[PDB]
Amino acid sequence: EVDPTHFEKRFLKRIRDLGEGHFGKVELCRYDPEGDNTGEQVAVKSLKPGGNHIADLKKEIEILRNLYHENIVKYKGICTEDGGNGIKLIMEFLPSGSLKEYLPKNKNKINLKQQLKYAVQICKGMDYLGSRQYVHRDLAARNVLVESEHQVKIGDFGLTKAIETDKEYYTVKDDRDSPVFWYAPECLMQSKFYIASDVWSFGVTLHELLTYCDSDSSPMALFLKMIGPTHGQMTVTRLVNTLKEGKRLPCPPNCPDEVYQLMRKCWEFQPSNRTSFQNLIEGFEALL
Ligand SMILES: Cc1[nH]nc2[nH]c(=O)cc([C@H]3CC[C@H](NC(=O)[C@@H]4CC4(F)F)CC3)c12
Repeated sequence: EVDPTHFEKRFLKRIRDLGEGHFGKVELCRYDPEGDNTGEQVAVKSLKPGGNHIADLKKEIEILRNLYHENIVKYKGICTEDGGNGIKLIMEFLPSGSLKEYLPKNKNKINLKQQLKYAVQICKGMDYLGSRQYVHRDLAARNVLVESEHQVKIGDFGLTKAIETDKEYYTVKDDRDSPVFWYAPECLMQSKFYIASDVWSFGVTLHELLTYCDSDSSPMALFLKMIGPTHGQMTVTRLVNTLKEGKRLPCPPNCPDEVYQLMRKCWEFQPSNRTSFQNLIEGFEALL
């Protein structure tokens, strides 16, 4: 009898691209064994043509296989290489896509109440992750998927890493294409990643969410307005120095102050003096 978490390459047919990075990409595929365009749609993550990167995909697969939560995207299966070494990650396709693509088109349908509900839902997926001894390192609006207008999910686990029991953080080596405008100062300075660093990133993600992922008011474009548009190599050190001074992203327009103070609490300098995902749920719930 057949394994349902096993997708043969021959039946996996590409439709379009959904996203890519400097290492791997995610496509839309129909798994169509019958060969009649009736099969189920899926998100297929794979590597671009990388010895060190096949290791990373296997880890990601094995992390995502064992996460079971309403607000985390669902592992469907794997597709193996015919020789052995290569591999693909098969996930559920959510056709409304990331918040980045969704919010600009559905501003009429989505109001402050609904944005705060998404926010709660992101904190619940993130607290499940954290409690399973994992640090995400990549929480942006672009990795939050829309299941429906009442449901979002964390849809990417590319940079997700185990924190050891003894240690209280993870130290990264390959920081080369990091999302710097989403990062806490310890990530920028010591290359260190605490659960509290994911909370930093949530605050920025929450900023994007509250501005309907308008490019013109995005974390990059507002940080680059503050520090300087054209500093090249010195961008990241100049970012670290404005955060040291106490400069943070401004209140989104039509965001009430009480929401903004929950956002501000995400962005305290020291990881230990920073709010928790549980505390954030209770603050959002009280507003709703
Ligand atoms: C997983 C998934 N299920 N359903 C989807 N519907 C969508 O519209 C888009 C996506 C993903 C969202 C995350 C993106 N992640 C990357 O680009 C990272 C750099 C990389 F590794 F490619 C990929 C596309 C969907």
